[PDB]
Amino acid sequence: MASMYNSDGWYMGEAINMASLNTCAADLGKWQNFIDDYTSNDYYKGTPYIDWVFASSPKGDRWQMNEWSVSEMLKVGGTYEEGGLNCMGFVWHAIAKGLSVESGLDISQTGQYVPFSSYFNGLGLSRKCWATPGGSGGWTVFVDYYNLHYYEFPTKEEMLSSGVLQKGDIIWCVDGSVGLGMAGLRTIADNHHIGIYTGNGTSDSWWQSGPVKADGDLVNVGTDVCPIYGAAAKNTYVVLPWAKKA
Repeated sequence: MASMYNSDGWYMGEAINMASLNTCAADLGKWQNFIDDYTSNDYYKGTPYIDWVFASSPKGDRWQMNEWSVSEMLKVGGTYEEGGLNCMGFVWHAIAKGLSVESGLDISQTGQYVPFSSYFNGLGLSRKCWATPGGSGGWTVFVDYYNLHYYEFPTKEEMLSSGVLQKGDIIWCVDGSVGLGMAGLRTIADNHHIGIYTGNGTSDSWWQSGPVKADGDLVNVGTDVCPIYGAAAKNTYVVLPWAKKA
């Protein structure tokens, strides 16, 4: 069976709850309902995928188009009409927005409880993402800080046959040009890719901004539900479960 690393630690929902100082419940069912609703409406779908790591402005919240960030957004294909997203920026926004819907708090507050990049805060925009009290940030820092439960899979087939995945889990595709599994994710790389699982436990389905057609294809890109395709040609997988499974 699949061995869970950091087995005595915390699930993603629990970690977010802690980061929020118990202001956000991060309930699995509500997150799943949010995913169903916001994959179907016109808030995210259709937002251009753009090659700026800090892009986090979906069609429904085109916020970076109305601050100094607009210049960087425009260079890489962001638009005033539909905004623009990159992969981590999308997952950050989706989680933050879900927490805002659940709690009634403004997304500007809930985004502070969700990891993104350790350099997003230093960029100097109006919104901030999670950081440690010491000022570090990003996904592997979050995993280590909260001792997050995680799984590693060398193949997509192993992941999808493991019985571990639930809708709402976070999946990282780890660029096989820099490493395998979690160790690979700790290494700076061109093409690690993140998304939110939307399948039934065995189906190949996730919600992401990035490749929608094939592993390694960065021409055919968008913000949508699609199979789990990496930005890299070769991938292994890290799963950060949202909550304990049924």
